[PDB]
Amino acid sequence: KVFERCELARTLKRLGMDGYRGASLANWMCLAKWESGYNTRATNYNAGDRSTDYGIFQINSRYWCNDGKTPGAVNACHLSCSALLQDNIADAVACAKRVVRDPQGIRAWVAWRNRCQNRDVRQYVQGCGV
Repeated sequence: KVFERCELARTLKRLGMDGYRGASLANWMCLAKWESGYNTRATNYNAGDRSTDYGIFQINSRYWCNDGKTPGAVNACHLSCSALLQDNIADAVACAKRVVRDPQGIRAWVAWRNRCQNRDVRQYVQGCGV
């Protein structure tokens, strides 16, 4: 499913993301934007290390979810990576909450550092009513 901006904003707020671990809703919006363009079925195979990024938040199969084909992987979120491709983003959100809880916080996603950190992220939530 390809989410419309404000639709995603409101949906994330309902799931308890605004301020989750100190990270504002606008930051979560910036991240989803650059990772998949609000696409729940987005996948990126990483040839260099045989891992795959799944879903709206592009969660990696080496540490967070299990797809069965990634060498020496962990399943920290305790979910099949298939769960991260559903139109309903409740599982992905739950796995995203687990990812930020780690030592780097939201900095865990390199895309965040490149396109969101130290920038004006207001534009991602303006007029959405959140």
